[PDB]
Amino acid sequence: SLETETMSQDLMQRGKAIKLAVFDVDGVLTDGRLYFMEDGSEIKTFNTLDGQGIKMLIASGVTTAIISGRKTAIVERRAKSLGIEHLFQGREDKLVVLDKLLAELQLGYEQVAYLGDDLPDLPVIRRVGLGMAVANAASFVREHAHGITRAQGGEGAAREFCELILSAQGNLEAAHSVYLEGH
Amino acid sequence: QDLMQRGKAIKLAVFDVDGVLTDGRLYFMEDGSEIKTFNTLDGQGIKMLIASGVTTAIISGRKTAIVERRAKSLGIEHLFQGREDKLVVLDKLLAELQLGYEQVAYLGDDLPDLPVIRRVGLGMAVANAASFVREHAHGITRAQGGEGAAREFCELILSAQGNLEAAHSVYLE
Amino acid sequence: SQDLMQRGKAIKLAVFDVDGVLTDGRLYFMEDGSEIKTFNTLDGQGIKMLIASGVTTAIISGRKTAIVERRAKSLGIEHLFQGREDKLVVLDKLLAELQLGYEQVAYLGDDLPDLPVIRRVGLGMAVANAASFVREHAHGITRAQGGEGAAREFCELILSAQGNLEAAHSVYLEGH
Amino acid sequence: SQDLMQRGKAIKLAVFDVDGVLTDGRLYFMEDGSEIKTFNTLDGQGIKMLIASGVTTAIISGRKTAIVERRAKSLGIEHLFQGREDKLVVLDKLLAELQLGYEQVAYLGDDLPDLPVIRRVGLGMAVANAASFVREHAHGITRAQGGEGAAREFCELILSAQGNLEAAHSVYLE
Ligand SMILES: [Cl-]
Ligand SMILES: [Cl-]
Ligand SMILES: [Cl-]
Ligand SMILES: [Cl-]
Repeated sequence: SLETETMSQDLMQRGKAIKLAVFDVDGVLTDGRLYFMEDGSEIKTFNTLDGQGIKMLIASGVTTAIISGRKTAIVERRAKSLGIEHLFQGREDKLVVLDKLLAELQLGYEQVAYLGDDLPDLPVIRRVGLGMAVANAASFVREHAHGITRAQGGEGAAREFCELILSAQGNLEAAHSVYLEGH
Repeated sequence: QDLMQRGKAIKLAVFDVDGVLTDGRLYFMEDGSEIKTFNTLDGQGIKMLIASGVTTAIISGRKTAIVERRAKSLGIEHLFQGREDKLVVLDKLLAELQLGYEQVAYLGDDLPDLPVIRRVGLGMAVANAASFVREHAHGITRAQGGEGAAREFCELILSAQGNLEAAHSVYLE
Repeated sequence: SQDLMQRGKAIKLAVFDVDGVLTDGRLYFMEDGSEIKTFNTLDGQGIKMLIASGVTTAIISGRKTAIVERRAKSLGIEHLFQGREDKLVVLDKLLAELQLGYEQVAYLGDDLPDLPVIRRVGLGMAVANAASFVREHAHGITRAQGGEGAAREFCELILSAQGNLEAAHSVYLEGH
Repeated sequence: SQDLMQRGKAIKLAVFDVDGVLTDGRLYFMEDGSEIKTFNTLDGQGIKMLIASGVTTAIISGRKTAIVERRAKSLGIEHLFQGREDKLVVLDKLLAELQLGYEQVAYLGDDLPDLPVIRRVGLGMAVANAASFVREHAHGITRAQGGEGAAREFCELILSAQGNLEAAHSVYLE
């Protein structure tokens, strides 16, 4: 993309050490809309481009996680399908959850990328190696992030984030060559 | 700045539902049951406004259990549905809270919101409100309804009252 | 513009297609085959105001669903025809019954099946994202897209043409 | 473009991906796992007119749902292949059966699994919001986004290339 080709020196550098990529759900994997039916059940919407991006990222050896303040079986099903290894729902204390996971995984903050959209993501965004916000994240989150995606949440922002990491790590060309003969 | 001045005095913030907390779309299934959409940025904003001590209400000409549940999840204190005459509802609530019109902010989107918008301290329209409503409002949000308009309104009041910094500090330690 | 205002004066019947005009043109299907449809609140208010001014309303759609019957009833739309591809035939029958001529009809459409009606009526308009061929042959095009207040815009155009919008707005300047 | 008009002349089979082409790329899931999908009215009309002009149609999707089976039947799409991410393998088998060649195929895609087909066929096109790498390597890109009339635009490009759009429009001006 033009985003991976014009990726800043800073984001390219920050992408090098990444071993773990973490996503919030609402506003990142979705457009931030919450659909409710009369019985109180929810409908959730995700984006076709993001699944492909996450799959390519995982294939490159980067493990993935979701930390969400909300909880629904829709997300559990979505994550399992994609191959996301670590899912934490119903947690607004995102930093507490992250710390426990990094201790288990033996990783430092610099080895973590995170893509968020609102205030509860901020304590994590400020501390990780690659802390990014989607294009329509709360402006206060955008101002304190290392980078912002061109795409909006739920419209390929996760895909863009995945490709930034792949590109930073020298792995995007190989991922593309699976699909383009003589690339 | 007129809007910031209007915001200082606010003690009650009032929202319409369809077109303000939602994008104005009404979803119906074949048996007539409804689906409605809200926005996560809005929820965070309303929670922060409420935590600052500004109380909140909804007044809507429609009625659905969907809205009752959403209001409770957000901690919206006062909910009135199925009400055509919004000024009548507001007047009664104001007597209960011992407030006047100047201490009320309202975020609306169509004609039945206008009798209220014109009379309160901070009467605002969403970006895609009916043009006649926008014409008569004190201000118009950049955001469309259901797309963070309510978040923007909440932050306007928080900021007018010197409370946005403290809301934000919770996340910056 | 001044031509649309002129064409609006004579209107006694306003007719809508459903999908792409009162909706954004998305068709929602569930696994079990049933549908979901989305309408817009600004449009509802518009249609109610147009009806109150004395202009009757109708829907002619090629699709058929009980969702549309319910919506039409909620809004006070008097004449409803679904599952009808031959829109000009439907309209001609209705016009003979209401004793109205083409010049007294306004129609808001979005695709080719609407074109024969759009070309014959007094105020034949297309929504902003109607098929371009339809937009090219309509008397006018709404600024709003289908399902996003295009019907409201169309209703306000007719109310305005007849000098009735001012009064409809006036109610909402007063208190109770 | 005159290049696209040229490529469109020989088309006898037009093939679509589903998600992101016939839809805006949103995947709706209810708590019980059942899905909802949205199609576009303008697209349905376009596909019906294409089929009427003599061009057969097909869908090849890496996902799989009865929703797509019903939508395909409603539009008269003859050849439907779901749950297939090896798209050239599917297409090769279909062409052998129909006795058609790559030069007679148009394909409208949105993401990487579509790219091998897009590169092989006579008219490989991407939707406006296709993955940028796919857009860069297609013959052409629709002005319209997926699920917002891109399929209609693609249908009309073929109809026009084959001198058939006027005649389709006529039914509506008599
Ligand atoms: Cl996916
Ligand atoms: Cl929320
Ligand atoms: Cl309505
Ligand atoms: Cl259709």
